[PDB]
Amino acid sequence: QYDISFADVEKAHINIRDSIHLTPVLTSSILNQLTGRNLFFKCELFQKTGSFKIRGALNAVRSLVPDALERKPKAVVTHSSGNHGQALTYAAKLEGIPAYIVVPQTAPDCKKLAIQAYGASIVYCEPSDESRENVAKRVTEETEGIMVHPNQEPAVIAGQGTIALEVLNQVPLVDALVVPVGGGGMLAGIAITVKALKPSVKVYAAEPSNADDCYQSKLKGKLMPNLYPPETIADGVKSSIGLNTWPIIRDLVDDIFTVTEDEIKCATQLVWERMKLLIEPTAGVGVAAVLSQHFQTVSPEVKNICIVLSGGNVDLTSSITWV
Amino acid sequence: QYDISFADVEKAHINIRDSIHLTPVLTSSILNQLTGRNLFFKCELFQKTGSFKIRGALNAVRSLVPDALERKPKAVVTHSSGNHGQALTYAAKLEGIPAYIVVPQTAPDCKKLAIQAYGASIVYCEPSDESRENVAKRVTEETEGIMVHPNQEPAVIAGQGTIALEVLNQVPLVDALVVPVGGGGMLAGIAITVKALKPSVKVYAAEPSNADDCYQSKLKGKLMPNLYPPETIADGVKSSIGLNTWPIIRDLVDDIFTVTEDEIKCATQLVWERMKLLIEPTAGVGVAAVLSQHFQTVSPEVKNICIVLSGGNVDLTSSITW
Ligand SMILES: *Cc1c(COP(=O)(O)O)cnc(C)c1O
Ligand SMILES: *Cc1c(COP(=O)(O)O)cnc(C)c1O
Ligand SMILES: CS(=O)(=O)Cc1nc2ccccc2[nH]1
Ligand SMILES: CS(=O)(=O)Cc1nc2ccccc2[nH]1
Ligand SMILES: [Ca+2]
Ligand SMILES: [Ca+2]
Ligand SMILES: [Ca+2]
Ligand SMILES: [Cl-]
Ligand SMILES: [Mg+2]
Ligand code: NA
Repeated sequence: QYDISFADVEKAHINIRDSIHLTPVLTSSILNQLTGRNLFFKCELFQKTGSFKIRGALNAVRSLVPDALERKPKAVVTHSSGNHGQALTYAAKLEGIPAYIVVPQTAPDCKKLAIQAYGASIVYCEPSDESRENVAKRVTEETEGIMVHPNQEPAVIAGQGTIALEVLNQVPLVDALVVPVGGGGMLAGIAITVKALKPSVKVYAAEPSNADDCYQSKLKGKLMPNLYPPETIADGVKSSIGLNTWPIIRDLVDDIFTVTEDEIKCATQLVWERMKLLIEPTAGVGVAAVLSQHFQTVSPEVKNICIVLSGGNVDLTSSITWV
Repeated sequence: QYDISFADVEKAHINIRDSIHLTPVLTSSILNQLTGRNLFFKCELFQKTGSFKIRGALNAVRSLVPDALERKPKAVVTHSSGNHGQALTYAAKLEGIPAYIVVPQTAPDCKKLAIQAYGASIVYCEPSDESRENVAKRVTEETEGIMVHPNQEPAVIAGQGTIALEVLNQVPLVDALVVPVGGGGMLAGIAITVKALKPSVKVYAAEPSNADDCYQSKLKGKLMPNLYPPETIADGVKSSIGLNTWPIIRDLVDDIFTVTEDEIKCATQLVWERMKLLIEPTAGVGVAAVLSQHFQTVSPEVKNICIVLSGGNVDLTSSITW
């Protein structure tokens, strides 16, 4: 049916469990006091590499093949330099294979240094897609490597779904999961998992209003990517949903809540100040959603809500500016 | 025998457990790797009010009596707008009584707004220690209220001990606790509890080398308070140890580790960036201790080490300085 099944998610859990953390679910009286709800916070900001993306990246390194004629990847390649590049590099290090990140000439110095700092090799391209594509294909082919897309690769979607296996096991009375959405790898893997195991539990997406392709796609009933690169402080969710995650999100996600930049900022600061968790602002999206006016339409029967705090990779010096 | 015993800590536990958080114990591969030990972080930064001080404060509010006919305090009165006053204010809220904070008339608007934010009621005094004391005495008497010393009050020391009761359950094979020390209510409470329940477990104190009265006192065998008010980023451990906590510390604490300002700052930043926990610098004291050269020489048999991350009340904006 879909590009992954619950079986694939369990295969992914089996494949990655020896190398990830079973991150805690934390609670807060203060957030429970404010929102009306009984909240549970799945702390992927404490995951290895600082975000959940190690789940899909390690599943892809451990299950994908480079070629018909070679079962073992000899390198990994991606155009994504943030949380996905960091996680894919850590996964490749664990398996003893090199990682290459394809980076435009125009990337900021800090971005080049930091990819270097996380242990990958940089391969330069022109800021064009013809170039970026030529370059990554050439690298993938010459290194006998796997190209691992941050959100549309089935093995990555399946890995990110393992978050929901842990949540359901850790919070047996959970009523809904709230998941920030960018490309929808995490949303789709979670939705497959929850709807296969306990479809009475709601799956809600949380998205910046400034980057609201998932909401507009669910509204229209077809995939409507952002027409222009979005501007948002939620840097980790600027990708649009894509062809492999959209059908899952269309059919298996219950609702989508959009939040403004101010709402993301206020929720992020609230978590820092009152929960003492260094989430990145992208992980404040789901918190904003549950605090938002529209979330008041969620039935009072939906009491036990687990919000995924998806990452903690924040640049500290320069992130006090908006607070 | 001391101003408390373990019996007092068990009473405190029963008195407070329904209203405080049983805070989690978290771990970190990178910090294991930097220290060569199995570290366990007792996350009192997640406690109600953002520090462990609600344990001692609530125990005091539910134990101490006013100088009045009725047994129950009808208010709480404090000098503190920090972790102590915040804790006492919340304890007062739980008991449905006002909390008053005595404030010199010349406080900045910023401080006053901040105080009112956590719900204390300001009573003004003149800016001298004379007037502060006299106004606090008057208010406490007129309101049939109580005051609570931040580290020498026996009910406070007993409530702080409950930290260790939890740690010993959450980390059964723990070999040592590392505890930041200022006035030493936390350290003494913990030391009573550990030495009663599992005395082979080490109790180690950590303090800034800029405020090293605990280290000097243990070296000399006598209480040697700081000669002048210390300068340290570790704001919450500027107090010296006092007459009630000193004999417990003298007898039941195994060793004291001092750490420089730079070690405190680097430890605090390491916990922010690698553990994503927003500790205050005072809570980075204990981390800095376990990272320090002196600690590296501690016997390898002392493997499982529980560090108390004692608070998370840090001004986010001010962090720019360091
Ligand atoms: C990637 C990322 C997301 C979004 O995941 P998608 O699968 O792209 O929807 C959310 N939060 C953080 C911290 C991320 O790094
Ligand atoms: C009060 C405090 C301490 C020290 O406690 P004492 O009992 O005064 O030694 C340590 N850390 C934090 C965060 C504090 O608030
Ligand atoms: C992922 S972590 O935070 O680095 C380690 C951890 N995982 C936990 C799960 C439950 C309780 C405490 C836990 N400490
Ligand atoms: C405010 S708190 O103390 O972090 C709530 C809490 N306490 C826990 C203990 C164990 C696991 C998760 C936990 N969440
Ligand atoms: Ca290939
Ligand atoms: Ca979007
Ligand atoms: Ca000291
Ligand atoms: Cl006081
Ligand atoms: Mg497809
Ligand atoms: Na918490």
